[PDB]
Amino acid sequence: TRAAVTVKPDDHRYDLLARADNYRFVAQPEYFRLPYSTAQVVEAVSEAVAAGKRLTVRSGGHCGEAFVASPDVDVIVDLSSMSHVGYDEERGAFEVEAGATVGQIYRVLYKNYGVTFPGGFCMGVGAGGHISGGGYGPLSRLLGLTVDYLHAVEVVVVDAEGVVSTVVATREEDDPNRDLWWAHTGGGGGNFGVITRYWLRSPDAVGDAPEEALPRPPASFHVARVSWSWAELTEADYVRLVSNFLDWQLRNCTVDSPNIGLYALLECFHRSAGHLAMHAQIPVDVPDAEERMSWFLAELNEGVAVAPSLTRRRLPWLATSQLLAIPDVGPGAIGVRRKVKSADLRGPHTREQLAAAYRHLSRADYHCPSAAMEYIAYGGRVNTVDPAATAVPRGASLKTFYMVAWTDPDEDEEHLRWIREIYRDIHSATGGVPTPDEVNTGAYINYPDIDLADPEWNTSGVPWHTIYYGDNYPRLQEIKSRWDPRNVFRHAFSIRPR
Amino acid sequence: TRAAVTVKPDDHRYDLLARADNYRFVAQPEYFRLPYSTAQVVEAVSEAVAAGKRLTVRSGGHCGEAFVASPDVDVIVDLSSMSHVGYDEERGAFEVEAGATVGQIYRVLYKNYGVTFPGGFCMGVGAGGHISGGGYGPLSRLLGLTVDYLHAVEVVVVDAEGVVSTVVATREEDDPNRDLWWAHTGGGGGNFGVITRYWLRSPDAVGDAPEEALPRPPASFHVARVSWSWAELTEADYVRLVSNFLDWQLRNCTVDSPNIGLYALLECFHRSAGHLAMHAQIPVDVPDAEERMSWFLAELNEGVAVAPSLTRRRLPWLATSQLLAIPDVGPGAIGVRRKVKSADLRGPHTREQLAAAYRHLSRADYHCPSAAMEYIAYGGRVNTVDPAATAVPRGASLKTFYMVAWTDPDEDEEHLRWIREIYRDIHSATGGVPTPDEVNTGAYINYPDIDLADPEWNTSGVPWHTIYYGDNYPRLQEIKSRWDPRNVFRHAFSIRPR
Ligand SMILES: *Cc1cc2c(nc3c(=O)[nH]c(=O)nc-3n2C[C@H](O)[C@H](O)[C@H](O)COP(=O)(O)OP(=O)(O)OC[C@H]2O[C@@H](n3cnc4c(N)ncnc43)[C@H](O)[C@@H]2O)c(*)c1C
Ligand SMILES: *Cc1cc2c(nc3c(=O)[nH]c(=O)nc-3n2C[C@H](O)[C@H](O)[C@H](O)COP(=O)(O)OP(=O)(O)OC[C@H]2O[C@@H](n3cnc4c(N)ncnc43)[C@H](O)[C@@H]2O)c(*)c1C
Repeated sequence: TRAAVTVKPDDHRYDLLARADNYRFVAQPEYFRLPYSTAQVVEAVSEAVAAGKRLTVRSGGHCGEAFVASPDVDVIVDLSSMSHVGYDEERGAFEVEAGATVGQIYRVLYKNYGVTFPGGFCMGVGAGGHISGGGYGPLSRLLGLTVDYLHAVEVVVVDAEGVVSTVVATREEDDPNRDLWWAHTGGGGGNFGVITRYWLRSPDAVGDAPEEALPRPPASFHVARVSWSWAELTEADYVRLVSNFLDWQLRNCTVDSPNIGLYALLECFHRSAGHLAMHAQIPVDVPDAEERMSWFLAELNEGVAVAPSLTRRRLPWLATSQLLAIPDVGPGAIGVRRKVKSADLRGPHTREQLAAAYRHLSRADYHCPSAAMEYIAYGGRVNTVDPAATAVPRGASLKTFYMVAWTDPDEDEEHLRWIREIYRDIHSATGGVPTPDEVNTGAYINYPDIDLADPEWNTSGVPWHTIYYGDNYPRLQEIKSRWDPRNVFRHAFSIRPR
Repeated sequence: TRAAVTVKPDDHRYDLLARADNYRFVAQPEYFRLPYSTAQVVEAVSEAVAAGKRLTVRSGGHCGEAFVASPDVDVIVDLSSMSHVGYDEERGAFEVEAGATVGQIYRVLYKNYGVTFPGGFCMGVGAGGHISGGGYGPLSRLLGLTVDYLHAVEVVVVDAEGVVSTVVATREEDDPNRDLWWAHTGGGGGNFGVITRYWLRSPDAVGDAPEEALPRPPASFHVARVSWSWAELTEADYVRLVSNFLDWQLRNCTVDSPNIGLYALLECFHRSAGHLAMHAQIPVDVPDAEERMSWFLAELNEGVAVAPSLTRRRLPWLATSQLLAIPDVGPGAIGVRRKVKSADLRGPHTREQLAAAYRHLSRADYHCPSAAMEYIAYGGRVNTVDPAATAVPRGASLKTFYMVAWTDPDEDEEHLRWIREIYRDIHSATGGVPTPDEVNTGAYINYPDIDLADPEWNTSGVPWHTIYYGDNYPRLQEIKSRWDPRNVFRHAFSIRPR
């Protein structure tokens, strides 16, 4: 029963609320509204619609682009005081308010019930944007995607006459709003309405105890953390190491691999970081787990002159996950300007692509220790659901991620140049982007990159929405037109009505 | 309420619960109990008391010693599921459950009400251990200590016949249980009973809106982050630089100073880290704030050959707090073995003390980039209260902290040896410890060091409890004897009964 908070520019809170994970994008709304209940979210939306104010929602503030914080946004509804996480006995499902962050969700579900779901590895990421986009992370090979556990979603929606209401859309075959549910299984945030809460549960959960409503993770993991110095690293070294990584991953990316429990992430930093790094984990209860880690690490070095430094240890699951998570505070999180890009794979990068990568990663006229591209193990259980049943593209065996991070606004041009040119040269056979084909599956909507709609950087002729949604876009457009006929919810990459 | 959770070794959660911030201490109780309400805490305690079991409580798990996780502890009550933070209209105060962490508390208080209290800069620290010890942090010069806002505390206590009850003790002069309240304003955790929740408010708050019930921090700060290269450092530069810092701080540590708003921390890492580092901040609204920071930075450099690297920027308060905060995840936070020590000053270290420090900080036969001593600005508003009114020692102008962090158990001996020897040598004129005198004021109970009770390291004849509690120890023993007559709550540094 606390009234919703309104923060105008004369309130000291305004400048803080204007800043989220990417300091490139400082919001300047008329006001921020912090509601405490779904009813208050309806009130906020209804006010903005009545006066034609442009409204966007913020949950965790992790957007890679200015979708929330665009200068033309008049009202930001910030859901960070709606962060409740708990078992909803009536639905047999864990209720997660949109303002809950992934770090907090995991701690609560694990300690109280012993359960988890396969969401990302960054602590401050909001449920609101994360889940609707097709959340994944380190347990996805074993458990699938977050949306594989999406039982129901509560959404504040706006009809053609501007009347604002709340609907609960569920997974059930007879649900008349099942289309709205489907759109939230990969359609991405900022598109259909304000998500106020999600409900999560295994579709085949046994009984009705919470301890059975979501999967139990493996109890403990063998963890390896590895690094290769840049000092003596040569193009030959780099290209063989990455090719060995992709080789091994592509042989081991299905539920049939006895190595499917093994997850690894290869972080190819720019030379100025001093090392390439990898982390890997495998559950203790996999047949011959410790040796499987050894086999994998051996194959990696086979044909590589740089010997990696290597630390190996055993940890409980939640510690493993926290050890690898990205902090939401400290110099890596706060006051940081960023640019991210994304491209997903179902076959290897060629020798030529990797040498192109090398040129930019080894470039000595550039200095940015945070500049990197990453190769992220994927597949497994992600790829054995019926793909039609959710909106997220499936078929990638492996994900790639590029990022640069800096603090000085004066260096914007060089960091943006660096990342744009590396991504372009890697995809220079396919118009500078990962056009869905035999090798590329496209890109991930939770790492949006407006350069994909920029004819200077995308010369492929393939539109941004095909890269992010494949064949699912026309269905998303139909649902959008049904549920947001006035196009209240929009941004540079929002689903365009027909 | 959901029934309290019981976790025995057959549950996958047990190995996770056994580990907290310091991996040197792995607990092995009969069970962990995770209660959800005061009544469930009473029940947990009443069980343990009945059968004579040794019980300890964990909130955030940041204890620097094995007070919670001793091998002889039979039951650990983990309060991490009691983390509510909210305004309590009936008391006109903010209610904070013991298991709320400080990072969380700040975010809730600030975004919802625009207020804060001066607690520490580490994200995962639990209210439960933190407040009762006299928590401080970067705003303490301006706002005082956390315990300067302690309106009331709810504690589960055990009488002489072993009957368990709950009491609320308040700061009001006529409160029959004001002694219990006073004990929680510096007496420290694990002593008097199980703290279930705290209430916070300014003693002179206007009216009863929550926006007035705690102080508003400054809206924004100028921040300076400085580093000096170890490759360029000599002994004489080190001695002069630290001397410059101490002199400036000791001229500027009272509320009378026009620089009182400037807070700075100097981290003197071991050579293997590659640099000394300092962060400083001053509110933007202080008269001539930007210039005051320049004046300060110039004084540090006078007579010092090494030029430091420096970045300066302006940030909102919560952002500057988060920029400097220590993460609760990532490699620095998880799976780490640690040893900490503490020494507080009201006068400067001598030149010989500083060359003794240089000797251990440049020692090339040691390697640990996490090893450091720190000098932490303090005083101001902390020292303008009636000191009798709380249990915390007051009088320090400046705090110092020593830490070594590592991961391999094989290295324990050399890290423990390094921190013990540096601290002993720095304090060799006073038997290896900061005996309260004209320069030392003692040490902080929230960085406990069992070496102060070890006659091999403490040769001063001054007992651990004098060093941590000043002259307040016998009054605390009297309160202990009244409120925990059976000595149910104890650990190596617990208040001993009269
Ligand atoms: C910053 C960051 C992002 C990460 C990280 N690691 C990830 C991982 O391991 N797996 C992943 O699957 N994704 C990872 N990501 C990407 C994040 O998933 C995306 O950045 C999410 O979109 C972020 O969600 P959120 O934090 O809520 O970001 P916002 O900026 O608030 O909103 C994003 C987008 O979605 C809309 N939106 C937010 N909230 C709602 C609600 N309630 N209803 C409708 N729409 C909403 C916004 O308007 C905006 O358009 C690791 C790191 C460090
Ligand atoms: C790890 C860490 C500690 C820090 C950090 N920064 C601090 C700062 O900026 N200012 C400070 O003033 N203190 C800082 N500290 C030190 C912490 O204040 C102490 O380490 C606290 O004691 C931590 O409290 P908590 O996280 O709750 O630790 P526990 O290990 O659970 O318990 C400590 C101690 O207290 C007893 N206790 C806990 N909970 C209760 C309740 N509810 N009732 C009674 N007694 C309780 C325990 O049994 C144990 O004896 C920065 C960092 C990174």
